[PDB]
Amino acid sequence: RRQLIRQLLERDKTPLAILFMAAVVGTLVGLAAVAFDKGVAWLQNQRMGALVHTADNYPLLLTVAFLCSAVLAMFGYFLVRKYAPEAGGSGIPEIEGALEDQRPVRWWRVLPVKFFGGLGTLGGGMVLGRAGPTVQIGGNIGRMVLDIFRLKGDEARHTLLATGAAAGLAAAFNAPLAGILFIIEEMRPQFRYTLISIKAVFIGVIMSTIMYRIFNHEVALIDVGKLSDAPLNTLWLYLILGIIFGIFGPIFNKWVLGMQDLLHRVHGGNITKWVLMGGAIGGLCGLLGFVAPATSGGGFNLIPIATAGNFSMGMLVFIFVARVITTLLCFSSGAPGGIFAPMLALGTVLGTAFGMVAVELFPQYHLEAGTFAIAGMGALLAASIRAPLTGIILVLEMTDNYQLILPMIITGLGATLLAQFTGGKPLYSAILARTLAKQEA
Amino acid sequence: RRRQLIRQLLERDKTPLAILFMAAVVGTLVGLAAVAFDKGVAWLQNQRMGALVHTADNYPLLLTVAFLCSAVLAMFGYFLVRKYAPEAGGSGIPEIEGALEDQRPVRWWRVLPVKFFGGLGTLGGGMVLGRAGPTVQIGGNIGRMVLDIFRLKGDEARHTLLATGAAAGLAAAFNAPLAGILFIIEEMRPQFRYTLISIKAVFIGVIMSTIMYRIFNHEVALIDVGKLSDAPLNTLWLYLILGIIFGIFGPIFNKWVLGMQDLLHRVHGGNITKWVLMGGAIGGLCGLLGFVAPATSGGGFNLIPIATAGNFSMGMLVFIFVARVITTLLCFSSGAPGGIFAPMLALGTVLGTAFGMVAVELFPQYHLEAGTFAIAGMGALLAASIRAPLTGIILVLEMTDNYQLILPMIITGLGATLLAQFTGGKPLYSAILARTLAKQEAE
Repeated sequence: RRQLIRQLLERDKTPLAILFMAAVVGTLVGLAAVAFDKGVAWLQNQRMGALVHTADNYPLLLTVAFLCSAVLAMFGYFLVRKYAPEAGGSGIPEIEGALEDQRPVRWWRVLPVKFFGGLGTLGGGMVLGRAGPTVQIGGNIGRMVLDIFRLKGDEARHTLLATGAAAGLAAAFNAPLAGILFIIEEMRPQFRYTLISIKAVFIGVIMSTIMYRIFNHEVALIDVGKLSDAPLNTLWLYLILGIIFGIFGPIFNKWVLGMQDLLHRVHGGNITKWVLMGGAIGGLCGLLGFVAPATSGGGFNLIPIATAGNFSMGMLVFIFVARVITTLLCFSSGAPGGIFAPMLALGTVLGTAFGMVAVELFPQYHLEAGTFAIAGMGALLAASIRAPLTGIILVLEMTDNYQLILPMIITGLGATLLAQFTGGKPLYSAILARTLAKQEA
Repeated sequence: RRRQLIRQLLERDKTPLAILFMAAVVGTLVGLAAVAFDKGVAWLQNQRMGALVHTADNYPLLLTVAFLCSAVLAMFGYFLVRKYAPEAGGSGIPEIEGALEDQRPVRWWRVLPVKFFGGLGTLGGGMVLGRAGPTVQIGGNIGRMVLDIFRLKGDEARHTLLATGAAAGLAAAFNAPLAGILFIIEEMRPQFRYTLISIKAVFIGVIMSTIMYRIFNHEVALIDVGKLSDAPLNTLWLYLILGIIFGIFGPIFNKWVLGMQDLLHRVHGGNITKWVLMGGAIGGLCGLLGFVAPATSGGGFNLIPIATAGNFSMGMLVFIFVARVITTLLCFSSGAPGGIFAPMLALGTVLGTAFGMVAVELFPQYHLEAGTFAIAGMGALLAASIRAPLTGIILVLEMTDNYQLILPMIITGLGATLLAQFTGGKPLYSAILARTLAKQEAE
């Protein structure tokens, strides 16, 4: 107790040095994150202008689509396998690991690999997100300044690694809060005390978000408008939807885990069968990117279209299954780049579908499907990644429909609740586990 | 410890269904409780106005029943606290914070009636005090009481239902779900060691609470501020400045509240009757101020939209800030039942507004609205005096829906905590918990 009294009186006194260096990490991650994003766009762009150069010979343009992305794919699968293997998949598990002191931050290897590796997979139009990549990049960015400036101490190593990861999700979504909240909900050591200064992570998130804004202002990644409010007599439908995400989450989770296994057979561990296989996936993604663009790429493009109910019911069901397919294929392949963001599209689509049904079952509720799209947008995040506070807050920061907070929070819990009750797990904790298991075996 | 972690990682987020269900119960009661507390406080402030109209001609008589009404209810509240539950004086947040450290008892049989009826006295009197503390402590004990009744066992359950209590507690106070949840996991939970507090469960509690408040309070916001103008990048540096301003003020304010506790203690020395009398004097001053200068008394939620909208002269903004600082200290440092959290929103708004004023005239190249600076400054005393910036930013966001100001709100907030740290200041709740924990041994 007299310990506590002495501790209370000492609370929130983050070492100025830790604070100042947070500012620099955030800034470096911001620029980096910005740089990564523009990079991706540019290459998605060239692949479009090359389909223009050959826009008459249909079997040929199908080819240059495939190849342009297939090649770009390969450069990434290669860049990871050869120089930094810890930069396959998301990279959140990896940095999550790092915060436990159970995996290594080889920044001199991963910064170039993840950044350029990510440039190829994403820029090739593969179904993966910049989040994991930017969270990882940001962690290593923060690690690198720790090293360079030779900051000593557990607190400095934990905090600077943390602000980098928050700054990087911030910068990838224009979600300063979601960034901060991710580190406190999910990313930090879940099972024991740690000295991570919240105020220092904040300071990093700002500089990160600010960089993003210098280069990306007057446009937002998702615009959805202002949707209707949600009647209290309407809320129970949001508990049902959360239950549907809650049973699905774990199933989807298994599938990403198992497809990891099954795709690993195709190459056995071999860098050449891998990159070859990788390029076939990546070439299929640049192919899909032309014949049916909603089945491929990041998926952000169809969130707004879906929310405004501008899809038929079939089109929705198509998009949902077509994207369950190409999400597992892309992420369980090993390719650098996350599953977080492509879940946003997955959830939005599922929700909208559920919205469509409500609208005709209950004309008395004066429903808009787009409200269920918004409740569902971070619902997969809640059921599979099991960070619903960060999901909810992210979607909020991304869609500005704050009057939907009750529906979103209800579907949120409805997902985490039923995900737990059907014995699913935190996917990023299942993956870090899967990786510490092969490490001591 | 690699092997332990692989085990732990795979067992993560598996909250006992008992705790989950009980969180829902705690939620629901905390909600009804807070709704009641709010409807109660309103009804009294009201009859008190019905009183003044009953005598709207004889000004000296009207200035009198203004005083006595608030004086009587003040006393009744001070009295309930000294006599039956002394740990229901002040905010209630340091206490429930203490409870999470297992260093202060949750005497729910005593505090539930004392805080609820004593707060109803002081708030209903029109004293300058928050509902936040009160409903946070009320909710904590509601939490404890369902723990006792259902005889749940295990640390998880205790801390959890305690945490869920205070979180659903704050959420119902403000219609602010995210802000409640966040307050638990930023400021409320134990700061220097690990704990097992299901976030999932606090979430379930918070939902139920917020839903209950929505049953009885739909369609009318605590604060309507409408949509304001955006902030240009080249304007952000002006928020960092305002942050710094709060950051030096934060700790200064803190000292006054603590010192004023000491100064006010000498007026009674501990004596229940001197104390109660002093409360009735204070209370009456407030109910008088409520008639003659309403912006200097009461909770302040009213003058928030006005300030943001630019309808106050700088003269008024200065008058309000000084006089409200003054009566905020008088009321909270006196140890009546009731918080300092909510009236720190008003103090901030005004201060922010004031800065927006001077900002607007100094920089017409910016096309400023003084109201963006008010909204920046709302969560700012929360950041500089309480050092819970992430809660204040999110709280205000929930309360004002101006998301396009997230960057300046954040920036002003960090500014506040940074300068509050640097200028040698401490979190107000923690420094009150410690003051009380230290006095526990001193004698």
